[PDB]
Amino acid sequence: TRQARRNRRRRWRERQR
RNA sequence: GGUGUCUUGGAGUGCUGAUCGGACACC
Repeated sequence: TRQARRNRRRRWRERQR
């Protein structure tokens, strides 16, 4: 069902928190 | 809030995108 909602493309977390 | 789609530097330890949350059209 929730396929595109959960699965994400490319985005790096530059150690935010 | 749900369904389809996309989100960002929206969150998020994933060895960096799974899971979650909103918007948009429809309900």
